[PDB]
Amino acid sequence: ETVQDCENKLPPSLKSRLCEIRRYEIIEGPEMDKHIHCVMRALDFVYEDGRGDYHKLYDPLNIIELDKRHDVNLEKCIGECVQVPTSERAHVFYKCLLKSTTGRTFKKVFDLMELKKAGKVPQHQRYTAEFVQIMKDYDKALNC
Ligand SMILES: NCCc1c[nH]c2ccccc12
Repeated sequence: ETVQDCENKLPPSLKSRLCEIRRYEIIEGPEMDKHIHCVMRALDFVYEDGRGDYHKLYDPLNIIELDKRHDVNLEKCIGECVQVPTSERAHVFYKCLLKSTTGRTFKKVFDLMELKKAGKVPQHQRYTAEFVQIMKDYDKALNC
């Protein structure tokens, strides 16, 4: 199951707001809670109960932007998400990470993984100027 599959599956109050979502803008409520769980699982960033996986993010974050703060932000955000209910957990992880100083680099790792899993860029693809354009054109095909 891919991010595209999760998007295909959006109910219709959320799908008119696709581009907001795909800009990493925060949207609340339990429809969003279950989209973001779907996508975080599709990208292999959270466990089944929806808890952030430290080890899926630590190395990828640090390769792009080497920074001690990724450890700190990961521990904080996992700590938060564990304390909310499972319906809400992956979304809370996602929201926390985006708000932290790791947000910048998280969006890059997230973009890269999305397009790697979509077969659109090679598995060793780095966050290059070319890649930024590939992402923009990919979004444009989606009306974003
Ligand atoms: N290329 C980023 C697309 C994106 C950002 N946040 C999302 C949340 C749900 C699904 C896609 C996204």
